[PDB]
Amino acid sequence: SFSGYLKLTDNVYIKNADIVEEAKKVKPTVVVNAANVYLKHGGGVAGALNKATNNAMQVESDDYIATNGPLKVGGSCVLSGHNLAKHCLHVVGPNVNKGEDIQLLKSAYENFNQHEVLLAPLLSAGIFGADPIHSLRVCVDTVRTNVYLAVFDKNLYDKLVSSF
Ligand SMILES: O=C(O)[C@@H](Nc1ncnc2[nH]ccc12)c1ccc2c(c1)OCCO2
Repeated sequence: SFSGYLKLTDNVYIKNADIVEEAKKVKPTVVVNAANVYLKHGGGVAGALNKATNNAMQVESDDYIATNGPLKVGGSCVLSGHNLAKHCLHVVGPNVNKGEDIQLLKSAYENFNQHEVLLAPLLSAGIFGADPIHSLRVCVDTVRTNVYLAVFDKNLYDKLVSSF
C-alpha cells in the first residue's frame, strides 16, 4: 500500500514525507517511533506521532514505564499504533546531544528485523544529533526486512538521495 517511494536497495525505500500523514494514509502494520528510554514523546517524530493520537500514545507509554521501567539505548518495545498503525515499535537510538554512544545505532536498527514490513524515520537523525547520511548507511547495512523511510525535510531528502 506504500506509494511514491524511491528504491535504494532490495529492501530499503525512501520518500520525502511527513511520517504522521504517511501513517494515516497507509495505516501500516508497524510505524516506528524515534523514542527516548522514558517514552516521553516531547518533540520531533515522537511528539508528532503522540499529538496525532490525541495523547493516547503518551498515556499508554506512561503505564508501560510504570510497570517495566525504562528501555535501554538501542532497545525497543511494541505498543499500540492507535489511529496510525496496528502497532508502534518504539526504538531508542543514541542521542548525540546527550553524549550517548553512536555505536549503539546499529543495535537500534536490529530491532526492525523482528518485523516483516515497517514505516519508519531515520534513527538518531534530527534533534538526536547524528549525521543522517551515516544513519541511512547503518540502516541499509543492518535492516533485512522491508523498510519504508519517511524523511520530512525536503532539502535533507535530496541530499540523502544524491549522496547514496
Ligand atoms: O527530516 C527529517 O526526518 C529529520 N530532520 C533532520 N535530520 C537531520 N538534519 C536535519 N537538518 C534539517 C532537518 C534535519 C528528522 C527530524 C526529526 C526527527 C528525526 C529525523 O528522527 C529522530 C527524531 O526526530
